[PDB]
Amino acid sequence: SRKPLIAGNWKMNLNHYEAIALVQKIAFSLPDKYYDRVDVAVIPPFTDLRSVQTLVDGDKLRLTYGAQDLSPHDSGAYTGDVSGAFLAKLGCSYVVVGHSERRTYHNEDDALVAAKAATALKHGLTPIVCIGEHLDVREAGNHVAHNIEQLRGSLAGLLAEQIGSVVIAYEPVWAIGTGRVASAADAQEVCAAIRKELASLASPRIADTVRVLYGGSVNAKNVGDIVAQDDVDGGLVGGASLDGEHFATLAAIAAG
Amino acid sequence: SRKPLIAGNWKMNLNHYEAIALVQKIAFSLPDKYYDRVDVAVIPPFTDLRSVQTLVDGDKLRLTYGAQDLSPHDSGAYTGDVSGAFLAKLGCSYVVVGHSERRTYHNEDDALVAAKAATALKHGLTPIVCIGEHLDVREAGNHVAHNIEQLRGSLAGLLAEQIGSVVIAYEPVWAIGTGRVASAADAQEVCAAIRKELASLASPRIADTVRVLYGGSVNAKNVGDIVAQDDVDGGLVGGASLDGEHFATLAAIAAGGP
Repeated sequence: SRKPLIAGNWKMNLNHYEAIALVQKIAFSLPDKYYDRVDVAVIPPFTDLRSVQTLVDGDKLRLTYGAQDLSPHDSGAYTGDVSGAFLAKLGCSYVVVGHSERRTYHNEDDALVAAKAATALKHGLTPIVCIGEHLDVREAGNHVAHNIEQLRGSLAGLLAEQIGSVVIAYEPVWAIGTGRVASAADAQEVCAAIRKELASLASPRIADTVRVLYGGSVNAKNVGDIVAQDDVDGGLVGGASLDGEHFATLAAIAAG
Repeated sequence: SRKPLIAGNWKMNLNHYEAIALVQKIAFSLPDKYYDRVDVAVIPPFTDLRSVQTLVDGDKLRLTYGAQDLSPHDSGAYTGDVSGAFLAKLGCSYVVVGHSERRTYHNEDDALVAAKAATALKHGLTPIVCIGEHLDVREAGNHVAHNIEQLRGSLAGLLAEQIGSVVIAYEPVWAIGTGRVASAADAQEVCAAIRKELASLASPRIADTVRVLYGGSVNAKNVGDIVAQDDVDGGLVGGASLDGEHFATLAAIAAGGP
């Protein structure tokens, strides 16, 4: 069995003392008993990471955290870019790679996503590799094949044991920030296809350990149906992750 | 006149522990008397900013600091991107916009740089607006005009008074990794032309207040000649900024003359 994961992508929101207040809202809204049954992570902007690290470590919180991007390179002359080495030193558990907003606004293709995933693993981070098709692909009925091709491209170059160290997030683009959640059956169809492909790229044993998350308009009324699906292992939550009580509620539901 | 500015671009180097060590080494190494004659800033990775803030504020340091980029937007659904609002709350004084590495690796055009400069000013940050021509342009001898057009494009949308609140940095990209060397006279030629353009885009009075930095190779052996030039007001320093003693020496030279 796979332990569920609820990860909050804050996107470009919250300064460093707003970050501390949000983490404290989560940590005091969520009963300790739930952490044995669900992993819970916050994913703040880079500039909030020191503040969140020192709170989480200093108060021995059971919440974990991660970052929203990293460079494919370890160091050097890349003004503006953040290294996985810096994230690892700050105690990050996760890093998001290939979020649709980066693919779209920042010219990130599958090959760059794959390079970022490999660099994340080099630094002991768990990359959350995001894939998801556009509305027209969905309308053409070609969603499964498109996602499989994007998965293959975004994991290119990773060996089987490296695949075993990633998380996948299925982000239908039509569902991101739009209030249009995938039906639980829609989510299950793609996530089951993802795991089947992972079994080819790695092995059946390894694929059965990989957590595959849903993202796209997750809230308290839909999260239960979605995470109950056989091949869905949690959520990469956008807007709802900015409210500590709402986010804690999502985690409690996913814990079951 | 214009007070010299030595700004250290750390680029993608140094974790938060190394950041603290470096700031403390700079503070230890640079005698206090120098700050009256040169402004000194460090420009760390995003993830080091809080650490640097707490040292600068807690030790009452006279050095200032900034970031290496920012989003054109204030907030929202821009996974991975950093807001000028966050930088301001961290006490940043500066933010670099349009660095040649972002123009090359991240496709940043003059119009995007101009939008980033405007957003920096909206959040009370001083943008360091970077421009600079590549080898083919330098070889053609058209380099001054190319720089002036890039400057005009990278400041588009800013009013004359706003141009008084920016810093410009000239990067001789043609001399960065090509085997070519840019002289202090080469820096002066472009920086003088930059100031003349700022006078047209703003006014002569405003242009005379704007700090124009040299952003090519800056080290202890060449910094004095560079800052000695009439229209060069300091440096946006690369690798030497990672060594606290060397960086302190650069600042001391820029302060003390000739």
